[PDB]
Amino acid sequence: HGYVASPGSRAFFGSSAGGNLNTNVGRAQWEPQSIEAPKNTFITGKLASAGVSGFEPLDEQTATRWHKTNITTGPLDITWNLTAQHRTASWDYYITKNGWNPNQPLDIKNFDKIASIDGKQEVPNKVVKQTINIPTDRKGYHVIYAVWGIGDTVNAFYQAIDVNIQ
Ligand SMILES: [Cu+2]
Repeated sequence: HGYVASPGSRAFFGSSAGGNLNTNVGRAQWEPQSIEAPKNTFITGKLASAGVSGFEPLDEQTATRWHKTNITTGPLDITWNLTAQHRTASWDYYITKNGWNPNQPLDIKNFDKIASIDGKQEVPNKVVKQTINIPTDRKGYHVIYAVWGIGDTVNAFYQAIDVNIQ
């Protein structure tokens, strides 16, 4: 169990630690760390919730629905907080393509992978800090999809992150 705290994930921003910068986020208000589903679950319109019961409100998609963190292209530091550390296989990061439609349901086919970090089947610390590169053809509202792949189960934790690239 874990979430991306910086830039705050859509789920994290639903919690008090995230400033309640997103409202009406279901279970994300209290447990943004709990978005767990089998690896390679990428159901269109169910990316933000990973199809998990109680997280459905996260799946709404419009240009203005969610709070964005202002970022630039180039290097971006990602910080996870893990409420329950687990042996780790992988960390993968995707971002929406230039030209994507922010008023349509999220579809993984409209993202590119932009980073992949081997967890080496080790147990990470409670705070995990990684740097990824944001491609320079992205401007404006984009969604980053951060996926923590568990080493000793068939599951992953899924974190949609709303950013404004300027
Ligand atoms: Cu867990």
